[PDB]
Amino acid sequence: HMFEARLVQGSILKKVLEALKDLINEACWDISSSGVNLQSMDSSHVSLVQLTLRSEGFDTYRCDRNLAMGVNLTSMSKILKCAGNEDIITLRAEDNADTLALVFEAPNQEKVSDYEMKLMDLDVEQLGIPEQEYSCVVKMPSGEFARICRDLSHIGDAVVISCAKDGVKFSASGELGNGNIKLSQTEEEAVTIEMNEPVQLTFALRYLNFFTKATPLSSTVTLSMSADVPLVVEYKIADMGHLKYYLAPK
Amino acid sequence: MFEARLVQGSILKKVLEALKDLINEACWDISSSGVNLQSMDSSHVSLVQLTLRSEGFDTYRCDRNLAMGVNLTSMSKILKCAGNEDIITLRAEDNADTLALVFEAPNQEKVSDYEMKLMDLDVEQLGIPEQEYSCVVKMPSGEFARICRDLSHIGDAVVISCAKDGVKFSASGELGNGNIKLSQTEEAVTIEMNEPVQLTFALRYLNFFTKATPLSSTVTLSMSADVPLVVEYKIADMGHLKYYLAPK
Amino acid sequence: MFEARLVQGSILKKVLEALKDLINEACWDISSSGVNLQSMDSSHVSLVQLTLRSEGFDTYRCDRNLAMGVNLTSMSKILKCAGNEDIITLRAEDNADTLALVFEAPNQEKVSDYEMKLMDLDVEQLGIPEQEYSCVVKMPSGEFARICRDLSHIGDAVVISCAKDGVKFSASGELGNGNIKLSQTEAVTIEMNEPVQLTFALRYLNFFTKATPLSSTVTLSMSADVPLVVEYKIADMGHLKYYLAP
DNA sequence: ATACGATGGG
DNA sequence: CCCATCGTAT
Repeated sequence: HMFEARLVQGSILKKVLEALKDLINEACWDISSSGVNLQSMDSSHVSLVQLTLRSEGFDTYRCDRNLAMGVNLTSMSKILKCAGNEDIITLRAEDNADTLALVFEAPNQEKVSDYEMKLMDLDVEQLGIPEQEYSCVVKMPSGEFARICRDLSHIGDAVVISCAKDGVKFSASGELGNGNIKLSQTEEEAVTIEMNEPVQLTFALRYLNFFTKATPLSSTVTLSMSADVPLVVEYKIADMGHLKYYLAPK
Repeated sequence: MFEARLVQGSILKKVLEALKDLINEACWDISSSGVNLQSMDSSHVSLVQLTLRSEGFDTYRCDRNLAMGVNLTSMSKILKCAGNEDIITLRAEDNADTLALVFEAPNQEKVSDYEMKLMDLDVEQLGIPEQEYSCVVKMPSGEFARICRDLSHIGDAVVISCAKDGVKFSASGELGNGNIKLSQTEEAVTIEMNEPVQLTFALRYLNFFTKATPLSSTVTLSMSADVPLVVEYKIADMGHLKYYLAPK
Repeated sequence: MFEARLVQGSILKKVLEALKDLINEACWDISSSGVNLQSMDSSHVSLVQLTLRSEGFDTYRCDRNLAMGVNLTSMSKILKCAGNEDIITLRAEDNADTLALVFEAPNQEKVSDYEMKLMDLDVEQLGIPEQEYSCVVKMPSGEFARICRDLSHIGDAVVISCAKDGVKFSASGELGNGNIKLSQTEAVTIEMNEPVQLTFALRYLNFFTKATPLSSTVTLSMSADVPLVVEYKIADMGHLKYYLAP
């Protein structure tokens, strides 16, 4: 018995690994019928990323037994750089032994590449992210959000996000002076705030600017905040699932 | 208060890109006629002079003349947080030692506000009189930038020789000797010459000057014996940027 | 004097990009038939052979044969001062040690003139005589460049295996094993008399693929116990061949 | 941290 | 064929 998943849009998988490799190097892929789930904290335990790819998003998905694949994300991103952006990527793992096979098929079907990747024995054991609801939920174009985080990183190392019914404000402050970006509430080009209470948290731009490498996956990003609680930045992945990143304040 | 609104914020970004490599600190001389800036490079080899007329701005209010001392490095960094289509507004209030930059998104949902510490600085030069020059070459700026880049791969100095018909640029080094000869033709070369001239300049400086290239599709070289070269970039309905380089 | 005018100067810029990484010094063999150049890499693993026929030039005059010794690094730097649409003219006078390059702008206002110091260097890489090979693979050059780049991320050597239907490229290292299998098919063409399996160093193949801009195809010719020939044809002038020993 | 060249995309 | 972005090299 074996795991095998075929993905006609191989570029999603290349984008997902770009969005993770800077933050994590090693992660356990939790493969099952429901699909692929991945959850890891950054080397420093400051942030946690959680990937969901549903079975239905794949063109073909067979999972005979659940597996816990430990994968070096650096290696896998390297192996994915040998996939053309228009290739059909297929992942295959046989329930015994320790190797993931990647197969990149050329649309023409004259070139077929076949990589075998050494898995890791990494003993993940990771917590439960429950459903939860937050004081302010900002929804905004991801490129705007990326740009905001890049700009303010030129002023300071920390950004102070302040949210109110009408608008969210991002601020940084350093040797050059102070910056202050104030978004107001407005195929995905407008800002939307759903807020129950107001909130003002401060985060490190270094981490937010890792999160924004997910930007190619999604035209929108969702920020959820509540006091003394990690920020959730979420990128929906087409009709497959999501990528969330949690960052603790201060 | 001083306040100037500029709908084409990308000019101001470009102006600061063209200066920051050459100067780090400069006193903006703000008045009703407009903004003037004039300053030598760190080594006093070259002098740059910026003119932005009041009428080039979309709004310009100058209650009292000021001398704003601004760190160009800091201001360029702050301008990198402006989108190329943003409306930039500069605002400085009598008394305060802080320049406000405000970048407004065309959509008008995102508005950025930066506040920049000013420096205490005085309007560091007067000079650069009106004169008429022996040879005035007018040429596509990208051609001129390319010429200065190419010859910098041969030598450290370029010898510019001008005659009625044409100007010639030459350099010489370890690899050999290069020689670009332009003939008289914002896509063509034009020479207005009263006398001929042959001056030698350092390419290191000319290659700073060419960072102004984005401001203008043409550049004007004015030359006369024993006198600094003027390289001028006219700015889209606002004014100019001139750089003076002494021969050698 | 020697004098050759080339309306498509970008070929000569490309030819020097394709050689400078592999060789730094080479003797240009100028003659009536045209320009020939032949030289081994610094470590004598590989030999490159350039052919530019007299008929490919827009003008070609060679009064007597010369052996111009040229620093390819210097000449590439000088060629970087040529616009991609310029007319390049090479001129050498029999008893001078200087090559003149002249770049004319299509407009003909901008004319650049460079003079380049020649070197006094011998000439013999012994070349390779023409032969017929067991497997000849013909394929898009950018595919071949990509293949060589990809597998260089897995291993340092590639094992090229050819059969009537298809060729396979394989590499193997710390990350694991890769394996690209092309089938005969813009398109891949195999002419094979016998099957062939040789192993080459990717370090070298990846220098060879700097010729890629010269040609939309590349030809690999192989036979046992004999160097691989990778050939790039040059637009109506000739070719660039690189031989790598297994 | 900054400035230039080379590359890929439009 | 030009530009902008990345990567490098100072």
